[PDB]
Amino acid sequence: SKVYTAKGIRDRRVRLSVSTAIQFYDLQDRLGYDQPSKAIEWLIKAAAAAIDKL
Amino acid sequence: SKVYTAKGIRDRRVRLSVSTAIQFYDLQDRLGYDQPSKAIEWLIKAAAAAIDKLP
Repeated sequence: SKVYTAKGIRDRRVRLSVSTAIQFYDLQDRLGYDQPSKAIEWLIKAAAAAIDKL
Repeated sequence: SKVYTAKGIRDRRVRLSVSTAIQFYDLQDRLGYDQPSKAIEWLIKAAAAAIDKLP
């Protein structure tokens, strides 16, 4: 249930707010991914331009 | 930890893969947020252009 990160040990489970969970699951359905983790990974990839710009 | 949706009940807890967790927490750290949910909120706004292409 845990993972090493550069800033220390963290939980693999993250708790979404009600409002964010509603939006996230709507997106997971639209993307068609079976595992919610893959929709999170997709978001990280799709946000690359904003992430690059800090 | 349950959320109700038009499609039924879902869990507010999401289990990340090891690799996705490492990437996600690096982003959360770069953003400076202390709640993971706010980083996901940020991502949905930051990915808006791609989401809008989903047919």
